[PDB]
Amino acid sequence: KVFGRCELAAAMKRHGLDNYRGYSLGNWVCAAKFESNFNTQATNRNTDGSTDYGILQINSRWWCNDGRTPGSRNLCNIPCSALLSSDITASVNCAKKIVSDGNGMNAWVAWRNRCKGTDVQAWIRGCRL
Ligand SMILES: [Cl-]
Ligand SMILES: [Cl-]
Ligand SMILES: [Cl-]
Ligand SMILES: [Cl-]
Ligand code: NA
Ligand code: NA
Repeated sequence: KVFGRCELAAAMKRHGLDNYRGYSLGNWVCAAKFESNFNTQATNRNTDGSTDYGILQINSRWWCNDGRTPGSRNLCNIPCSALLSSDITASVNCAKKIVSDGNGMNAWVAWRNRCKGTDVQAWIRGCRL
């Protein structure tokens, strides 16, 4: 599914991401835009052989099992394919574990390079939430 901007913000809000660990909703919308262009079916291979899945590009090196990332972990305890669903629950619940792992949203390179230090509230401007 390709979400609209405000549609995704509302879904993320209902799943408890607004100010989760102190990250306002616009941070999560901005990260999703630059990680996946709001497309739940986004996949992207990494140089080390791991793959990133779904709207928040969660990587199989640590967080999910795809059966083809040798020597990896599965700390969200889910198949990576679950992260491609039009239902974002699994992506959001796994993201809550990632953002709590000590580095906050710096775990998402695109967030650090494209969202951090910008006016992220613009990403939710106009939305009925
Ligand atoms: Cl947009
Ligand atoms: Cl914030
Ligand atoms: Cl959903
Ligand atoms: Cl933090
Ligand atoms: Na915001
Ligand atoms: Na894995």
